[PDB]
Amino acid sequence: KNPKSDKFKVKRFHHIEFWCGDATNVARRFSWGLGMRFSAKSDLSTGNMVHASYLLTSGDLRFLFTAPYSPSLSAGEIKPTTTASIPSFDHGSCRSFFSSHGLGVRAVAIEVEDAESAFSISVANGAIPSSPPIVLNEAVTIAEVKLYGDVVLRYVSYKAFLPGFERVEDASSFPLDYGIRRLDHAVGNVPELGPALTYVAGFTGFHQFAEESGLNSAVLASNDEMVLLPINEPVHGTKRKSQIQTYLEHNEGAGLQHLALMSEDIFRTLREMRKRSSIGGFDFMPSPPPTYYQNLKKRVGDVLSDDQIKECEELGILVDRDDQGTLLQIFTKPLGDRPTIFIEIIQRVGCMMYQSGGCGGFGKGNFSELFKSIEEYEK
Amino acid sequence: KNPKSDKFKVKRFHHIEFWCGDATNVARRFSWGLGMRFSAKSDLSTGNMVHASYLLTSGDLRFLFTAPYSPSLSAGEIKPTTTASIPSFDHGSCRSFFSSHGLGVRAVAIEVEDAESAFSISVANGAIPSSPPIVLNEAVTIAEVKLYGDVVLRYVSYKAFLPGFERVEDASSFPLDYGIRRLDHAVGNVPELGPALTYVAGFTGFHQFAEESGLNSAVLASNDEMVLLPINEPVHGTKRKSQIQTYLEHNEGAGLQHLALMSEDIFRTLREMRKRSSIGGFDFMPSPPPTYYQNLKKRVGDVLSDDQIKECEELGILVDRDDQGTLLQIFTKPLGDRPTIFIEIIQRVGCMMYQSGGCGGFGKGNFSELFKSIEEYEK
Ligand SMILES: Cc1cc2c(=O)n(-c3ccc(F)cc3)c(=O)n(C)c2cc1C(=O)C1=C(O)CCCC1=O
Ligand SMILES: Cc1cc2c(=O)n(-c3ccc(F)cc3)c(=O)n(C)c2cc1C(=O)C1=C(O)CCCC1=O
Ligand SMILES: [Co+2]
Ligand SMILES: [Co+2]
Repeated sequence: KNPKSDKFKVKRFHHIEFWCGDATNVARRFSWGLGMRFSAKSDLSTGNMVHASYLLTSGDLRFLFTAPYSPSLSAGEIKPTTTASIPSFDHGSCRSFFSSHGLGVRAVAIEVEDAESAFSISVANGAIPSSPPIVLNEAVTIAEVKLYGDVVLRYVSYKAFLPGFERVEDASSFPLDYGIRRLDHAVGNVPELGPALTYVAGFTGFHQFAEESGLNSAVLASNDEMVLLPINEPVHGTKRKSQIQTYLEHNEGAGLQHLALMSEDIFRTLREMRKRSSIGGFDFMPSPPPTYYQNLKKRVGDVLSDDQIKECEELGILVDRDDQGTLLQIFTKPLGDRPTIFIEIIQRVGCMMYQSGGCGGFGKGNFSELFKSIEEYEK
Repeated sequence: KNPKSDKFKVKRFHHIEFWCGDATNVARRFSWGLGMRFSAKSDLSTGNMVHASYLLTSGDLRFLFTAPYSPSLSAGEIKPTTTASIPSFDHGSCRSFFSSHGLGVRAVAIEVEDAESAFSISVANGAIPSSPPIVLNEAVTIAEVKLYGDVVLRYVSYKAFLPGFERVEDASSFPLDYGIRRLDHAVGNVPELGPALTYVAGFTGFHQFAEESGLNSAVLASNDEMVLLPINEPVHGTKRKSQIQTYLEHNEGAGLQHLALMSEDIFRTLREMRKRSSIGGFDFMPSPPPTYYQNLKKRVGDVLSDDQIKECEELGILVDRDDQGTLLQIFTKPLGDRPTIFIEIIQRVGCMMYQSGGCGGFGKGNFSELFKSIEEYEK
């Protein structure tokens, strides 16, 4: 059931912003590890005396990495005279965020028809304002409201990346590409799911998307179900400690848990990322036992050939299936020092009309399947 | 003239410690960019609830990257009960360092015969204590005194990496190597060179090493001149703004300016690093005009073949010459967001007896040679 109750016009995911202590080193690591090109910058070289911001792109996926400079460089400025290209930036907020959470997502940005209205309607419907709407060079409007923890939902709208960002030199811009194409979903961890759901669905009008693991969760979705925002809470007293609870302890509270990036060819993406795991890229979760792949034929054998199923086994890919489509997925190890944020790589097969959002779900059944497999392997 | 006045027995450079906000991402970037292997770790997986520390090695070069966890993880601990593997670590000092300076070197560590005596003699001769000597598992003693700004000189001594560090899994440890072999010199920037020299030479007994640019500098050296510690100060009012002054402004004061890493084959090192500049590695300074290489034959043509001189031209290598030997050198762009710390790659040819320290100097003459070349090119 989809009541299409969005209180304002939402388009797609626009970008994800990481708050860092050094944006250069994180962005270069992410670029090599994920195969994303350097596409725009705003920093001292572009006249920004406030923050350094570097944008990586792959397909429609946009990752932004921002860190503060010394406040001394901009001590003479006032908000009207700021050289910051993202006017919601604040030195103190950014330093406080990174010392509290470490490396993590500050902003989940969605493109909307009108960011001023989206902000107004949101706040009128209970959203906690974070940064009021501001118009950038009469071209782009940006506004922010609180989402969960210290994460904000950022609204972006264009009359016709951002003003004040320059295209970097293509000599500096090597055309890496491992097949990642867009952001599929962005997941939050909270201590209590009920209040978090009521709050976010309350101000967006997003609807609940049709669905012994250590969590309960629910998925909020926009009208066409292309903006997908799941939220998790821990379940306590399960002998095996909830991953959600471990997140909350190491992150100092609620925050973004994982980003799921859609690949146009998950096999090529994972070959390319795994080649780089030990030379600056990303590590992946432990592979499941071969039993899991020995039971895969009896479940998705009509969707994937036996060549592709053993190709899943080499790479550690998981497969799950809803009633409309099939989901191929895998998880990275945490992206930084803390066991908090990680990345999921996915590919969806089915639900063609274009592909409808959420085709195959989010891997729900792989919990019971992996537990059972573990037991079958030991035997 | 070498009076050999060291007030305690110094051996070699032992390691350089970077204080980061996220040690994982900086260490992975540095590993790929410089060709350094992951060799030891101390973090949650080794029981360290205080800081995450990752060691990279290439030849005898040891780069350590450390970041704090949430203080909440170790709130029950006291210094006697700490799980930190580096007992001088302090959450507040580290957060204050990185928010003040950004990514940079916290510790220049030298191996000494006896770290407790080195600390005592140093302090008795004017050094400002930073962390008193502490014995680690009856095996290693470590002590720290202030060097300049928020950089410390760390003394390390072994009765027979550090206790509490584990060797990482060789699956995780890819044997990268681009030819870097050891730390040659570590350079500080201060506002006033005189007081900085008097202070450091005062407590070490290091002696001044035999020597319109925007700086004055001087080099302190241990008895055998293998530990080399140059220091720079700005010269003001030169039309072209002093790089030392730009450093001091963006770094919020004194600190480490550059690390010079010796390569056993600078041509292979720079080929390998330049291949990776645009895919997560390090960028290099702008190349000099071909005029500079057109004047190189008339200066070092007896040391390098005309094939090797044009090989310098491809790679942007600089060449300078003292009276004892020749110096091949090149500089990276700054390592992080701020125009502060950078790296120099070097190779020294001459002064064999082993190679004596400082053979060829530090590139003194390349200042006038590059200015003149610039003028000859324009013509
Ligand atoms: C957060 C998460 C954890 C696991 C997980 O922990 N395991 C898992 C691994 C290893 C074992 F041994 C057992 C279970 C999984 O298989 N999957 C498929 C998982 C999927 C997700 C996930 O992507 C997600 C949610 O579940 C609810 C909100 C929507 C969403 O995006
Ligand atoms: C800090 C530094 C700057 C430059 C420099 O700025 N230039 C330079 C580039 C480009 C132009 F256009 C003009 C000069 C150089 O050539 N060299 C060779 C340089 C060498 C050093 C250096 O390594 C050093 C010192 O000079 C004194 C203390 C010992 C030490 O290690
Ligand atoms: Co997911
Ligand atoms: Co140097």
